[PDB]
Amino acid sequence: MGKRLISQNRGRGTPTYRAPSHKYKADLRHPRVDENSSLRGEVVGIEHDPARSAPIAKVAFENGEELFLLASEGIAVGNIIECGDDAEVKPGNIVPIGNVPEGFFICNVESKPNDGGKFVRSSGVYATVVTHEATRTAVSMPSGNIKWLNPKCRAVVGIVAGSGRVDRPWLKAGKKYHKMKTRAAKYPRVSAVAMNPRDHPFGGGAWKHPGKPTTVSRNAPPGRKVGLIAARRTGMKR
RNA sequence: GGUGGCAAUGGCUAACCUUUUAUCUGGGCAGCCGAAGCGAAAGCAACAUGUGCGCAGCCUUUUGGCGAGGCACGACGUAUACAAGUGCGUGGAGUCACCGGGGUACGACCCGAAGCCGGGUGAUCUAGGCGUGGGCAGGUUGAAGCGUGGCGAAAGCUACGUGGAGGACCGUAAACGGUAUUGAUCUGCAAAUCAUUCGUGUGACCUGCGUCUCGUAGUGAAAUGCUAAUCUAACCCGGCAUCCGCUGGUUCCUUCCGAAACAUGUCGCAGCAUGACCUGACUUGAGAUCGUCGGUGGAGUAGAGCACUGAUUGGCGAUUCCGGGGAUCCCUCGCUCGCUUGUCAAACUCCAAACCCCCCGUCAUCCUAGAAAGUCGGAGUCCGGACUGCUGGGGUAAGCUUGUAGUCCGUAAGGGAGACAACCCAGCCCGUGGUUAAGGUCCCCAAGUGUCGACUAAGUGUUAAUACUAAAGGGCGU
RNA sequence: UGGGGCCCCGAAAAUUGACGGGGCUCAAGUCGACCACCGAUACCACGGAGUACCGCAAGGUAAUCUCGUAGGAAGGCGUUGUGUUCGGGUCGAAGCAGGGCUGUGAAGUCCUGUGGACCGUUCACAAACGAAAAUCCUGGUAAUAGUAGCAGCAAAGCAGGGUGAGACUCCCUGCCGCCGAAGGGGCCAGGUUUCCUCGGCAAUGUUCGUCAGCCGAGGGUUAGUCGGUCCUAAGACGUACCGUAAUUCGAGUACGCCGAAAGGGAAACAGGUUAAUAUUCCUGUACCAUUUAGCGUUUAGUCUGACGUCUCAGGGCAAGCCGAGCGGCGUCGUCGCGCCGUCUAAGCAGCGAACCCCGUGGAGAGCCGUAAUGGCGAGAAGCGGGCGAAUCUGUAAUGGCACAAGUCGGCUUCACCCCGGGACCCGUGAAAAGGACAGCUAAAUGUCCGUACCGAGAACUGACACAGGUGCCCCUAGCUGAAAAGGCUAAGGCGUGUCGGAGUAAUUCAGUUAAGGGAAUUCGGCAAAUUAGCUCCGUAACUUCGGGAUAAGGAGUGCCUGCUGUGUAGACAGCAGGUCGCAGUGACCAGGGGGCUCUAACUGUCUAAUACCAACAUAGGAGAUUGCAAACCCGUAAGGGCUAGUACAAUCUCUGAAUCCUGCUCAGUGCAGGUACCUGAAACCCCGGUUCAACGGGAAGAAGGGCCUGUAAACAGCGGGGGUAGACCCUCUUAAGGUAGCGUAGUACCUUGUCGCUUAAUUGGCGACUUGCAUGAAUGGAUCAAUGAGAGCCCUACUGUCCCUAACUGGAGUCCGGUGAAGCUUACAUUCUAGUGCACAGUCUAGAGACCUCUAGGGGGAAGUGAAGACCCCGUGGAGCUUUACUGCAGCCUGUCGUUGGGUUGUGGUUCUGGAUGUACAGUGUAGGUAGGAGGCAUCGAAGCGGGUGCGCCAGCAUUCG
RNA sequence: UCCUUGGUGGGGGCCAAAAAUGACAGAAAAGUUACCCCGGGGAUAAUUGAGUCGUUGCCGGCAAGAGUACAUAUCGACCCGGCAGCUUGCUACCUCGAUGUCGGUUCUUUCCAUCCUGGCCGUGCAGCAGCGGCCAAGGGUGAGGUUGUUCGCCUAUUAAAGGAGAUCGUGAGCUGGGUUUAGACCGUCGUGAGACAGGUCGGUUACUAUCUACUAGAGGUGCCCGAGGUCUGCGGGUAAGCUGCUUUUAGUACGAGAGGAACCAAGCAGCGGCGCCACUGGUGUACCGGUUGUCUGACAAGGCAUCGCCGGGCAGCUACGC
Ligand SMILES: [K+]
Ligand SMILES: [K+]
Ligand SMILES: [K+]
Ligand SMILES: [K+]
Ligand SMILES: [K+]
Ligand SMILES: [Mg+2]
Ligand SMILES: [Mg+2]
Ligand SMILES: [Mg+2]
Ligand SMILES: [Mg+2]
Ligand SMILES: [Mg+2]
Ligand SMILES: [Mg+2]
Ligand SMILES: [Mg+2]
Ligand SMILES: [Mg+2]
Ligand SMILES: [Mg+2]
Ligand SMILES: [Mg+2]
Ligand SMILES: [Mg+2]
Ligand SMILES: [Mg+2]
Ligand SMILES: [Mg+2]
Ligand SMILES: [Mg+2]
Ligand SMILES: [Mg+2]
Ligand SMILES: [Mg+2]
Ligand SMILES: [Mg+2]
Ligand SMILES: [Mg+2]
Ligand SMILES: [Mg+2]
Ligand SMILES: [Mg+2]
Ligand SMILES: [Mg+2]
Ligand SMILES: [Mg+2]
Ligand SMILES: [Mg+2]
Ligand SMILES: [Mg+2]
Ligand SMILES: [Mg+2]
Repeated sequence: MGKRLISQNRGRGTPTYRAPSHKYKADLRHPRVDENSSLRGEVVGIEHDPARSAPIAKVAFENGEELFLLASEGIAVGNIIECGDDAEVKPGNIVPIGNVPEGFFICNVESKPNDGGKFVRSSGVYATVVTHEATRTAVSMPSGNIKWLNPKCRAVVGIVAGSGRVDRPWLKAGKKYHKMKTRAAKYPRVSAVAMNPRDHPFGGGAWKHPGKPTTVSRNAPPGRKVGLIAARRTGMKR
């Protein structure tokens, strides 16, 4: 058994690959709202989220529950966040995407209604509402894909705060090191061609090279799915 | 195999019972082997002796007779199914022991690895992740920002001060690291230390304690590094007395005999099997051939020769033929074929030995105190080496390599060569006396300063074989 | 002239050597012959042993018997026990040491001594039955050897006096030393009695020892306040649930519970006391918590606990320093200096800086602030108030002090306390207990565990009284000085980094110095030397504009006298004059510098114990997958990692900063998509077979494959020969044929390629050329400032690297006292030469030498010692790793069955009503299925007709609306 | 023939024929290891040693001829015969329970096939100087640049700057540049792991001497009236010297000139050897002085910092001196 790969080590769940969950502020999700209900809350603070490197808003709701929300750009302390099917479609409000006009920017979008918000959550990203239909509503993802969602899926109106985070180059291994201390990701990473053959499919050889094509089949088993996985194509576009 | 019991109307019992404490006595016929074979099977199913030779033994007129066992036939059962031949079997000897040998399987004469696998142990070291603490002498540089001021029509450009940034600089024997001396040390202070010299020293920093991640797993800024002095799969115990054709060892005496280092097959080439060769026993019963001489046969090697096959040298004579040289092919001529000359042959032969081989006779030797033959028990051995020949083959040669005959060493003393595995005498029980062998006789050193006839002037030489000994060539040296 | 013998020339090798040596000349050589002798275990003779065969035995025969490895065969000896026979022994068994005799021998027996209770023997039978060997095992014990070590990193002792049997070594005094930002002080983990006292010295202590962490005996640890205990952290554990064949196994969830002697945290101090404990005992003066009783009660949910890195202001203060008084000690050749002390806890009470807040105020052709950033009509300055620190003041003030003084001032202040500001983050820097906000008075209670001592050059760990590590973890006085560097000194700890003496060789470890030369040394400037602090002047190529940079290169520097400036001060900066030395950063400390290349951008990481590199990483660049019930990955499952995450995200790869760029090739392999057609298993279905099945075919046809398309920042590739001043048409092209660049390279075989600079001379370096054996673009190309314990070359400086060594210093060595190992070893051994021999001999052969013992010395030889060669081969020995090797197994893709139901239609017959609808030729009539080969109905029904209801040749059977 | 019996379908068997194992007396079968491990082997290679000598180095015989003529002053074809073992091969006898690699360095020694120095002979030798050969191994044979080199090239001296053997002498002497481990890069090869007889950067050199040998120093015993002194010399050893330059002979002999010697004589030098310390230089931790920092209160006198550092230096030792 030429040793297991880094991906298999991470799947094992060892401490080297686990997130420092105790360092994080909140499991960001929409407040739980019953069918045909609404809740209002006011923003009391804007805090740094170590798990995302983007601000989060602390919201005190009418029901006596205090919750951390994924902050949209422009959300300010003292703002009244409304969440409901009848809520005004305004930045920071959590409304169903069936009530959002075409061309509006949404974020923290539920995969299914009441899911808590799955898509469009990183700093600066946003989704655009494209079409409305009777049972489906379509949005353009930050990836460019068109996603057909239930119109009852809730989303906060606006874009995610923290835009331009990666415009500043790391410039230095130490800065990225400090970012990686709060993440599960292993830093730094050794290239596979630099490893021995017992440690990677690409390892070994008198000189550094994979020895086999780096595009691997989608059928390849664990310990073998390395390099370009099921690549449609390779190279820079001609 | 040796020794016994019983014996075709066979032998022996197993478990078990009888124990009155393992014995023992008496039972115990289940079963096994023998008693019928042949055939895949269905199936079918044989001599209580028909003949001959003949050992022992007995008889005998000493040459014969009878002749168990033995040998050779004949006959029969069955398969080959058609036949014909043949195979196997058939005229009652087995069975159970004791004491041995040997094969096979088991740890299998004893010890000797790396490994493979199971279940467990380990992160007091080290690597990485996390929690919570601690630390970084003293200096240097002087980013943005800010203040005031200069040069400008503006655009803008610019000085100083302030400021205190940076995986910034120097630097500590703080801490961490570990360059070079290839210094000390190298049975050390030390199973990695010491001195000097070095790198980092506000950061991807160093570090305490806590905590987590581990064996086909972990950890790794990746060297197969690290995971408790252990890492290209840790450690403990277990599988395990693993296995090996490979290495080492294997313990008292005498006596008798005494090899093979070879062939064929083998994933065979450091092994094994079968055979040759050694050893033991038995059966059988009259010849055998290591040697000679003569004869009947085989020769195709040596040598020789050119008659075949091919090579090979000139001279001489012809092919009015096939062809090289500058229109009557106007005339010049190489091969080709013969008669003489000169040479050859592993794979040429008109010839043709000496050795040798088969057979017959002969002498010789061995043999009833057991020829030849047969059956069975136990092996070792299949790394060889040498000398003398074979101009052995190959090779420039080789103390090379690979054959062959004889003989040796191996496994061979003693005597002699200076010593000498295998060269000479000699194969050797113990003791004594004698005479020789090889070799030697000036001394070392037993026996010749021996004899005759010559040679050598070079200390040549004083060297059987010899892996241990110099040639071609020359000399009015003698 | 030819043929012969012997000799000569031809004829050169390595330690001194070989006719065996001496030597030998009408021979002691050679040749031809001869004579006598010596000389084996051979041969002969005698005697003896065994063997083979024969013989009833007695014995007979052997010229034709007597070597022997592997090996076969026969007979014996011995050990221990059993059955059995017969014995011996305290008048002395076994065993042991030595000896006599017998036997070929294995062995047996006897004698002497020693020993003190058991031992044999016949015939048989057994076995844990015989040792010289296994780098055999266990024990014991040599040589080495009175040898190495008791030196190197901290060179430490001497005098006098004691104690004692004994004194370098134990005690005291003095002198001389060591550490003095650690070798002192405090304490964690760890140790576990080592602590203290007395008594000892066999061992331990690297010597001694009267000493001791050693030995023996006794003693020693006192808590409401110090810790643990309490809280929670990362993270464990338990129960339950669920999984698992099962569990002591497994993730998650729920509930609990643990997890910090360096995080959070209720509260105590000073002095004294012991031999050893002391915030613990005692004195004095305090404080906290709970329970109870009385006196009163919510403000309730907030705050606190509660937080990063860097930087800075203000205030305080332990330590430190200065002047005066007082009290001691030292010095006293002269002087009047130097040192020590001049004290004082918690608690209690009082004041309160900054920040913040409140009330006034009204500030701009601008004012107010700060070290700095700043602030302001959204209300500055100014003026009042509130809240609120460290610390300070008093009290505790009588305790300790030589009941000696004990009284004052000033300066500074880290490395500690308080307080406030600023900057940075793609990094955001814990939680919970507890506490505060309403408590006051009294009484009672405060259990449990630890507590000695070391905390390391002797108390831990590394086998050690170990130069390592743990821990330099946290602390540290004066001068110099930037300083916690280094040096010299306190306090404190030591002379135990536990052998001494002696002073005399070589050699050696580590240092000092060195004429003249100056890298000639060497692979190479390795090593050493040079420089060195601070101030000022001055500083190049190149550059990413940041730097290079301390570039380079120059000048100054001490002491004394008198001053100037800045500043609140501490101090800092500067000037003038005088002056000494070889030298003023005088010691200590403390860069040598420069030029041209290769390479990697850089800081960083690494082979713990031979590789600190150009390797790894890195930021940057690019590609790939995935919309989250995702991609990727772990698990047998239950369930998980990534993930408290969500495309400017995670994961998977490649390349490796910047700068200029990154060309052509999709034939092969890979990947992706498409699947027209081909291939493609099982099940279902159909056919045949089978009284049933097995079975043989057919149809249908998933994934996969063929096949087509895309894709190179996927793996990869980018070629041969000849006509033309070696370009250009063709080729060979079985995808294409090297673009930009670079080029003899870290790649270039030829090769020390050619030329130029560098040198006297350069297989060198650099530059150019380049026919590139075999360069080339993210298998990244070229290039590059800065950086580098990286690799080469050159210049300068420097030098013992060298010419060529010398002297000197300390430690070893040498010699003496004490202590005291280990490693090689079959034996013998004073060798040397040659030969021989398994061809590399101290031992063999022939010579030559050699009297023995001891000491010192460097290492010629002992093919010296260490290690069953790691190179090579062999083994039907392994291991890891690779793959289009063989064979499998996971994972994954897909068909079928089960889970698995209900409706709607579209596809096959399942099952059958109204008609028997059936008809070459002509029909009166439709075969009314083959037919009793002929024989029934009918006005109570049989037709020629409408689109002709079944149908059909607008005919005619069926009585039908007529 | 198929398990109680009969039958059917389907099986099993007997004899023969076909289908293949070519590694052909028959496994269904790819690599890699320098990260390697274990068992062995001198049964078998790298290295030293032995043998051999094709090859290598050095010669010889006959002399074909060339040499204005003339084989033999000089050169020496064809063929033929050798020596050495210093090149490379061949071989597998020794060694795999290890005989430590290359090159250099240091020190000692040997060979002669002689580079110089000494003596000779020939010449196509006037002299100078050559060319060829003979004897001769006493002495000498050096310094540098490149390269790890050996080898070779080059430089300037030099009388000349010979070659080879000693386990390719010499790692219990040194060094570690090269090769010959583990890391990494480039090129090439391979699908790959990995490889290369390319290149490149980096990469641990163990031991207390038992015996023997040698270098020196002692104690004995032998010899011997007892002792002492002075000698002798069997023997051992030596390189105790070797070699240049200049002057002179002499601008002479010789030679047409140009050029240009030799015997004898002198001095100096290089290297070597032995000794010495008046001189000179070094050292000189005796000693004297100056001075920095600090401590002992100051002065004075002292301690410490490498002898603190700096300057000077007698004796002694020493060479760079004699
Ligand atoms: K890994
Ligand atoms: K990487
Ligand atoms: K013929
Ligand atoms: K204590
Ligand atoms: K780049
Ligand atoms: Mg793999
Ligand atoms: Mg038939
Ligand atoms: Mg400034
Ligand atoms: Mg530094
Ligand atoms: Mg086991
Ligand atoms: Mg055998
Ligand atoms: Mg012949
Ligand atoms: Mg013979
Ligand atoms: Mg043998
Ligand atoms: Mg023999
Ligand atoms: Mg003999
Ligand atoms: Mg034998
Ligand atoms: Mg023994
Ligand atoms: Mg000190
Ligand atoms: Mg002692
Ligand atoms: Mg707890
Ligand atoms: Mg001493
Ligand atoms: Mg680097
Ligand atoms: Mg790299
Ligand atoms: Mg050089
Ligand atoms: Mg490209
Ligand atoms: Mg084999
Ligand atoms: Mg590797
Ligand atoms: Mg091995
Ligand atoms: Mg040596």
